Amino acid sequence: ANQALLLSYAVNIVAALAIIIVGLIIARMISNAVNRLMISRKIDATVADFLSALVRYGIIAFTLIAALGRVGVQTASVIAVLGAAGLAVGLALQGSLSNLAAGVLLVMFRPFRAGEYVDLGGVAGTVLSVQIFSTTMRTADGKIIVIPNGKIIAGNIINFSREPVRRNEFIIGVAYDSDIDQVKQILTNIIQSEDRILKDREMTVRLNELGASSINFVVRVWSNSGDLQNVYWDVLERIKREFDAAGISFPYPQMDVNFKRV
Amino acid sequence: ANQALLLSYAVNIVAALAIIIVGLIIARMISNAVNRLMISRKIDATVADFLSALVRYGIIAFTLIAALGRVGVQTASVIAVLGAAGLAVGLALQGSLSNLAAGVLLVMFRPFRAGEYVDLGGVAGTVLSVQIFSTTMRTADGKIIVIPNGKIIAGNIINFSREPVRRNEFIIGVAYDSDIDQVKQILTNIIQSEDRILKDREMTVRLNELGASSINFVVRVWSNSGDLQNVYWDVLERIKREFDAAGISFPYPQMDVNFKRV
Amino acid sequence: ANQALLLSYAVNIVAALAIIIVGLIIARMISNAVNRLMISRKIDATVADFLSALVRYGIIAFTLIAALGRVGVQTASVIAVLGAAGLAVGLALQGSLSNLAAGVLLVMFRPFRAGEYVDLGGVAGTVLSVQIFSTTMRTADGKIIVIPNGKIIAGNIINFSREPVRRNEFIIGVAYDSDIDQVKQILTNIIQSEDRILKDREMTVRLNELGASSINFVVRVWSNSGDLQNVYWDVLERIKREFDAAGISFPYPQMDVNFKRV
Amino acid sequence: ANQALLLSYAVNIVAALAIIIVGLIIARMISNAVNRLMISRKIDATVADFLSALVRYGIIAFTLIAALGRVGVQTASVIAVLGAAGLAVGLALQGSLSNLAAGVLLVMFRPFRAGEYVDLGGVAGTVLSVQIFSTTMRTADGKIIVIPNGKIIAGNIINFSREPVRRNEFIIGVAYDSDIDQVKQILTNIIQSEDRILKDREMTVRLNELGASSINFVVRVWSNSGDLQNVYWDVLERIKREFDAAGISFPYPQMDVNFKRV
Amino acid sequence: ANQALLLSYAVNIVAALAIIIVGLIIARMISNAVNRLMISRKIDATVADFLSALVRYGIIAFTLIAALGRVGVQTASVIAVLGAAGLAVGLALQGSLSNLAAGVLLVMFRPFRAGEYVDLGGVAGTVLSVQIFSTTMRTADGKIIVIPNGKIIAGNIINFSREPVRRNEFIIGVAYDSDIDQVKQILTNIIQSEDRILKDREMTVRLNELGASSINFVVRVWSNSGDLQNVYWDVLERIKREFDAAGISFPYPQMDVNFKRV
Amino acid sequence: ANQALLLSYAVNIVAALAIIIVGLIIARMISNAVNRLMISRKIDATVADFLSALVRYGIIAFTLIAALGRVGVQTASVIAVLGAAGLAVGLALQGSLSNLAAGVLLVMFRPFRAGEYVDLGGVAGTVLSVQIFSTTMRTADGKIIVIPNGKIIAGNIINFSREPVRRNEFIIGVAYDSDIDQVKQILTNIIQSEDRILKDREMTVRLNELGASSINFVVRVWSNSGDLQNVYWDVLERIKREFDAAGISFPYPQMDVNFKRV
Amino acid sequence: ANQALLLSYAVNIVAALAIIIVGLIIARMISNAVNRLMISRKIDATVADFLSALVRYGIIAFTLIAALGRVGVQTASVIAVLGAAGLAVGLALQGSLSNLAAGVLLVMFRPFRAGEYVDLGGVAGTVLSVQIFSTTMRTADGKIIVIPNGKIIAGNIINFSREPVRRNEFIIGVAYDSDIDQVKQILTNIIQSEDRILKDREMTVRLNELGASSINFVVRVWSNSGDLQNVYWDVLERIKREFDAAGISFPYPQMDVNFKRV
Repeated sequence: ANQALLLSYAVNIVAALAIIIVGLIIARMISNAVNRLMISRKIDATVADFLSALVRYGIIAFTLIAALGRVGVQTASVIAVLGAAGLAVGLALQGSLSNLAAGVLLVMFRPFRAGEYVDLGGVAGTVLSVQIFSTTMRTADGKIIVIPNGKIIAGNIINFSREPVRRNEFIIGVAYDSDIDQVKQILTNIIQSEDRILKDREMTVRLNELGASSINFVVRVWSNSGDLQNVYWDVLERIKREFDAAGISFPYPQMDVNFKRV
Repeated sequence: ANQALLLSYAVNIVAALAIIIVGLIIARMISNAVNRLMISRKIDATVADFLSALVRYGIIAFTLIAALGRVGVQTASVIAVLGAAGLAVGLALQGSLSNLAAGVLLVMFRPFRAGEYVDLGGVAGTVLSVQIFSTTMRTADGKIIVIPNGKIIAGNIINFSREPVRRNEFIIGVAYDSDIDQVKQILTNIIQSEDRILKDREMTVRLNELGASSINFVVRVWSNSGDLQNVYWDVLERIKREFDAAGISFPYPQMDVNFKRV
Repeated sequence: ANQALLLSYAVNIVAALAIIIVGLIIARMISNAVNRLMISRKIDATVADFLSALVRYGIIAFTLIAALGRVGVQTASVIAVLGAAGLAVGLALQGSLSNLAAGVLLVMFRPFRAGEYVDLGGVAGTVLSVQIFSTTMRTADGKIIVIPNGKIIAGNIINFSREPVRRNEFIIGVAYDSDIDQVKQILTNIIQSEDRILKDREMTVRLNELGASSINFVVRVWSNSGDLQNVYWDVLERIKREFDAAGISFPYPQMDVNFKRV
Repeated sequence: ANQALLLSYAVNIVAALAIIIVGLIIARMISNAVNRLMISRKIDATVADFLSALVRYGIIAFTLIAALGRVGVQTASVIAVLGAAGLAVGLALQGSLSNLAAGVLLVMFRPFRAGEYVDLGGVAGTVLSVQIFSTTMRTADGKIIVIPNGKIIAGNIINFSREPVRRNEFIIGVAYDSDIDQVKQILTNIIQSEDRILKDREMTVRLNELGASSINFVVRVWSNSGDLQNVYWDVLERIKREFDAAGISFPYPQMDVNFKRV
Repeated sequence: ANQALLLSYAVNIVAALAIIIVGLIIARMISNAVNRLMISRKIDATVADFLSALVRYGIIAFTLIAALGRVGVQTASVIAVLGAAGLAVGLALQGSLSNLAAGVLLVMFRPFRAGEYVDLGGVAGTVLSVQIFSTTMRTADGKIIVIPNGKIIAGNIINFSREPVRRNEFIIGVAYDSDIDQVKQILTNIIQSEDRILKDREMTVRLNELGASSINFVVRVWSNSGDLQNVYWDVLERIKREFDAAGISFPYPQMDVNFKRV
Repeated sequence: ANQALLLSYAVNIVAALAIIIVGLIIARMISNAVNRLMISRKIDATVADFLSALVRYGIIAFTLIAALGRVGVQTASVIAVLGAAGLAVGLALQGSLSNLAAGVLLVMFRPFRAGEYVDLGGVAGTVLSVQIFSTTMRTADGKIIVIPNGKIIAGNIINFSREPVRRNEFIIGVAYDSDIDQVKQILTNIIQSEDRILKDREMTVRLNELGASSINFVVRVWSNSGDLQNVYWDVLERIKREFDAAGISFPYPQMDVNFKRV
Repeated sequence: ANQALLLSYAVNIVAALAIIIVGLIIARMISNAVNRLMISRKIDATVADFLSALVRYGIIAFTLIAALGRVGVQTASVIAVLGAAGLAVGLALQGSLSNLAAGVLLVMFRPFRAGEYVDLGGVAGTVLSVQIFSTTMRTADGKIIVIPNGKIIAGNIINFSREPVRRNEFIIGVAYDSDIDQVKQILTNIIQSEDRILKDREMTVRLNELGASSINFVVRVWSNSGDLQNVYWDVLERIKREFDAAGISFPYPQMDVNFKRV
């Protein structure tokens, strides 16, 4: 009998569907325009994508509110349900968002770059790449370590490769009866005859400690980062050979034994 | 007397029940359509299920609000009660949601896969499977370790099997009076005569440390991941045999005893 | 004089009491129906009880709002007071809810079951039962340890009994002058003559380490979980007896003493 | 002149005071009735008191809202001020509420009871009582330790007294030249001649470890909880006496000294 | 021209000032009355002060809302601004509130009192006083330690002075060739001849451990708390003197040296 | 044509600017008056500044709401935007606010003062000043340590300088064959002949431990805080000299060597 | 037919676009004016930028609300969507905001400055610069460490370079038979003959400890920060030379061996 009400309900459903379609199209267009505008301003691609996604989902939320109000759902109900859904999605994506922001910061400020040897909170290796959510490094023995970006930015970043010049330290323990001046001059000759040691830097050769069984000399010399390990090995071998040749003894653990027979 | 009011109450209850039924049916249909649409777009099954569940429960919330408003419950009351119930359910399911998102991320980005040996925050073993809420690994001695996914993604992932080539390290301590060149050449011959050691990689044989009782040589060689342990064992046995044959002594702990009798 | 107002107040109080009674009855009936429906769908009893309790308390909240509005208390006041009470109850029951959800997950996914020996975050023992809020285990020496379920699911679960086959490891230190081939062949004969050692598994007998006073051999063999400890004991005793018979010496801590008398 | 307004203000103040008095009386009566109802249902006294306090304070909040609305204070203002006050009180009482819930759980599920020796997160002692907010234990040396209930339920509970039977473990180190069979048979005779050792339980006597200076035998026997320490002491003394009588030597730390005079 | 509007604005300002004054006076009076009522009910002074401060500030908030509404500021604006200010003050005072509640609990339940020696989470000393926010203790060497109350109640409280009787433990290591019965009887005579040792308590004198160089005897005796240290010192001195007199040797670290000359 | 609307818009903008100016002036005046009132009540300057800033910013918020409502911005929009801005500022200033409150508490209660030597959570030094956000101390070797105030109040405060009298402890290890009475009397004479040791305090000289190589005596004496280190040094030197004079031997690490030649 | 409605919709869209443009322009102008005003008041540039960004985004939010209300979107919907977007952005930028505030505090209060050697929570090095989100330091061996500002301000800051004068400490262990007065006078002569040691500061030379094998003397002297290490090295070398010349012996680890042959 009352055919007007059924027609009104049908036209309301059709209007809601039309609103949904038009709103989705408008959201896509506006989000794409905003993304292109942000990219043209040299803003980072990840940040632009995040902001454009926010814009698109906001416009879609407006469209959903309008359509559901058309089919009789109140604005407060739609807002509450969308808020609950967004809270659930945000709880699911909180860690991913933290890692995403951290990766953006890592790429932007470059505390380390690919190819550099770093120590990221107890693990050390050569950086391979900083991905969207985590950074991959390869250790000296060939292991692959994947570290989330947020964990990296939250802690200390120790970069071994950033400075072109680094320092070697030698701790040489010789017998107490060794001549101090002879040890000093032999070590000084060894480090002066080495061309890869920078002569304009610190060249410390000092007696450092009176140990339990030996007197320890400290040698601190600087070299280019690509020569540090080779310099250490060569200087150590030369120290061994020249101390053996000069009679300077590397002492075994000492022990004064007071003999008492009962 | 006033039979109109009772009939109105009955028809309101019937209308509420009809709204509940129709809303449940519509929620099921729309959730299934959205799930099929997301699956057809190659979106992950778990993500599609989560989003479809959100859509279905949102439509059910709309239906409940409508029906309870029909039976006289105000919209604000329904929103508050549904919010309290959803907050309780979310508190119950927070950890499960975190593990679910972490497992989705693990499957999507594949920091490790089944069959690879990994170290996940202090526990090492072969990955068996990444399940919905946790990952199962079997240790080298046969234990089964179950680790929640969120704990895995929150920490470092060390992958032992990702790189096809890995490095062995040998620390050999010989007596101080040993000839350095003889030790170097014997170790070099041992590592050159081994076919499983990659000759195009690093083949370091250097004197590394002047220890308390011995001078330590470091040997670093690379091999395919499937040959690393066998290479280590064979090279160690050959080092022992050839050092015994050549007279190079592995020294016991040394002690210089200064004898004093009172 | 104005007897109408007092009668109106009395009838409002009576209406509020009737609303309270009817709402309690309806809440009980609907909660029971929902619980039976969820149980008939093979849903877990604990989850069904939790959801039915939520439904019942929501209906009771609706009834309280209606009755208090009848006696003149505003809807916002009732919502705020019920929210404060629910927040207090939720603060009291947060840990219990976490443990309840964790126990449901433990029973559903079964990382361990009753009778299995597990290590749950530093404590090891045989699982007795997973209760509603905590899991009880008995240690090897007879202690009873009660661990909350949330603590269990939040950490690593190491299961000793899940795999039917497990591995034994032997570290045997022999004197440096021992013949490597003789040690290898004696250990190989010992592990081949043992029937409980699985011959289709790994049977590693290798020289593993050049220690301070001894050379260490590693023996890794597999056995059924019920034979692991007995195999370890029998193999160790046989190793001792056969090394004593063959003259292979287990060395005491060594010390090279360089005697110097002043 | 306008005496009507002053009379209206006075009557509003009087009405507010009457509302306050009546609401306090009604809150007390309803809270007491609810408390008696919950007690008659065998519900725990602490839970009943907590819920009755919530009911009473909710009714008092309703009364305050009504009275302050009578004297012209808006409902939103009263709700906001009461919410701020309740938030402050809840911040003050959060830890006490956590301890109260934990104590209720401890009394309800009884992981330990008064008189039992337990280890509660690193501290061990005999439980004296579980109070409303904390549990008191007395250590073996007479100290009194007070532990909050929430800390107890949040961690592992190790109960030493729950099982009627517990296990002793003996690690006996004998000289390498000792006869294995003689040691095994002497230990077996010692543990068989002890009546307090349960013969239907495990009676392990095995060689367990090849130590640096001794070979270690493990003896594991079970006894009633009240006899464990006495059994340990008696068995240890018998082991000492019988090993001395049989010539089995408990070895001092060994040292192979290779004498070299320069 | 329009002098009515200016007069209305002036009278609104005057009305707001009058409301402010009257509300402050009423808040003071009601807060004082509530404080006196709570004190007369034997409620703790600190709790009464806290609750009275809450009441006074709530009444002041009502007065501010009324006055600012008089001068045209909307109720929602006043509520939001007061909420922001209260949130800032609460953030500033959160730790102080926690310490205040903890101090109230400490005074109420008295886990320790002034003059008792306690160990509060790793620091031990004699309690001087429990103040409003922290507790002061003096260590054995005279240091003053101030510990916040919340930190105290959140952790274990070890009370050394609560029990009137405490236990001493002696670990005496004697040579392996010592007669067990003679050692036991000498220690038993020493502890029986001491009057300050409670003879109705445990008087354990047992062989406890077969150490590396000595056999260890455990002596556990009880005494009044004021005699524990003196008993320990006297018993130790008597043990030394009587073991010296009886020939029982306290052994130096032992070493079996196997002499080998190459 | 319609010049009335443009004039209305201009007059609304002018009214908004006038409201902004008048509100800023009123906020400044009222904040200054409140600050002077709080200062005149001897309230701490920092607390008065904080509260006056809150008052001023609240009045400015009221003014902004009024002006933006004048130019057509709704009250809810202004409240939401100001809330977002305040939340951002509060997130930025949370740690600073915590440190500010902690510094106020430190100055008010004075657990330490400038010039006193304290240990603040593992770092020890002389307090220089308590600033607004952090406290500066100078260590014994001249380092400057800056510690945030919140970290200081959250942890234990150990004050070395608060008590005028402190205790020294001496642990003297003598040979086992030393006469106990002679050692006791020599130490007693040393501590009695020292005038800076308080004779009305504890003067403990007891045998404390039977060590591995020596018997340890404990000496505990009290002195004024300014004499503690000098007393320790003088007493130690006197102990050395008098033990050397009396023949009491400070023993070297002992070792019983059981010689066995194979 | 109804061309009025379409024209109205078009004019509403045009009005919304005009509102957007005008609001963006006004936001830029007002934000720039506020930024210039804050800069002219000597306020920090970073704080001014943060506050100006807040002002600009608030005005943009007002403009968006107005325009979307023009095109029919309700104010509550716009507020909710903008709140969700702002919450997401704040979650992304929380750590960056914390680091920004911490860097502002570091620059403002200057606990350390560029060129000073500091220890920031376990890592020590020379400060290079305090950037917007992190601080860069170079270690003594040339490594580069990047530390987030929030981590720096949350922990202790140890400044090695702030004080112009610092203290050296020498622990010299000599043989027990050494003359105490001779050692004291030799050390005193060494430290008096050193010109870089401040004679107006502490010059402690005392016997500090009776060690296991030696008696330890403590020497504490002060010097300018630029001379500390050189003074330490020179004084140590002089101590060695003069003790060798005077016959004072640096003792090897001592051992009293009680010889027993069985």
